[PDB]
Amino acid sequence: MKPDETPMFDPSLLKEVDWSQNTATFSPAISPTHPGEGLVLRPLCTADLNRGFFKVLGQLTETGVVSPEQFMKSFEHMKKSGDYYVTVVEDVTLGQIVATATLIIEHKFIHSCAKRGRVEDVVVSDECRGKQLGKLLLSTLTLLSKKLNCYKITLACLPQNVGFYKKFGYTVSEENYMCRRFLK
Amino acid sequence: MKPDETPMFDPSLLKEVDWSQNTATFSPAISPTHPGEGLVLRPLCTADLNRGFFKVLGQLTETGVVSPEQFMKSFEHMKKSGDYYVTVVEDVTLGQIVATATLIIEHKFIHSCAKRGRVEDVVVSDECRGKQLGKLLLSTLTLLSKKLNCYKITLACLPQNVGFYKKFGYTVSEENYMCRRFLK
Ligand SMILES: [Cl-]
Ligand SMILES: [Cl-]
Repeated sequence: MKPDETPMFDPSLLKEVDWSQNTATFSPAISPTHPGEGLVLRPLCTADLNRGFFKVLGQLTETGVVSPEQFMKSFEHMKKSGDYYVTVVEDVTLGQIVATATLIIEHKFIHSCAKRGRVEDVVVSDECRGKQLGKLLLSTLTLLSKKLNCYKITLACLPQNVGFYKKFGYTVSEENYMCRRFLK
Repeated sequence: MKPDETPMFDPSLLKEVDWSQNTATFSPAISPTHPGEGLVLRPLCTADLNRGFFKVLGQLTETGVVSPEQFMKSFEHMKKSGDYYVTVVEDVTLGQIVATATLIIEHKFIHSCAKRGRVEDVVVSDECRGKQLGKLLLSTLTLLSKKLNCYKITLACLPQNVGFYKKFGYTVSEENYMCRRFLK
């Protein structure tokens, strides 16, 4: 209908992550509960359409042209499933999104009907890169996936960024990542 | 409640795939509509619990111990989302599943709120490896993802199996596949 402040998921899930199990180094110490001065770590809401969500996302990959209807349809579907955790950092002093990252829960029949996590669409605004938000997002979502009882969590990255993800307990798999982009 | 014959998705979706766009070689010619004598290519149903679904799946990876309640809960969630296409081949002369493969539709905000495909949990029974079922499953699901308007489709595989997936238009990505299995 109209963009609003309704969160995609329960915001308490981020704060109730067992932060003692974080393995990334934070200087100064920040947490999901206290991400830094003037900042809030929270689920995406549809009103964020007008808070520079696509400006941040567009720094990572093309977002093309998006209508409010397109965005809200997509958001509502992600919300309904209960399996999408699109997470943002808002600078409340600006009223603008400065970082985002997504956790997706995928359901399986293998490993006794296991769940597995996927980390996607991670980007911190280029003007906001000294606030440790990338580490905060990855650690929080990785810990959240463990809280949600995932058997494993995976992601893809270019070689130069392997070192970053190793900080959260990820290792390079033996498996190759293969892709087909539909040109027709 | 009780295992039954209800399909996870509309079975016509597999048959209405544009089979002329297949790029894998089939000798003899088989299709989603006519997969081979005594065979049916169809969505998973809960009754397949008693048709060797986990026997086939267990050849790929550990399935551990699974209850009927666990299986049906997992199945019903996958069905409700509309984004899970767990597909099987049943030998109707035996009443047994002989192959399976999964297409998952993941929803994004990037690329004008795009959808992207994921191929997972592909396995053909070890006693049934001369019936071209692997190629049939991969081509059908790859074409189905295109029909469902996915921007791209991805999967992971070990190096020795790259050649197989190249038959359906997949190429090795520049990105590394990274993983964390939760030991705690
Ligand atoms: Cl898993
Ligand atoms: Cl995509």
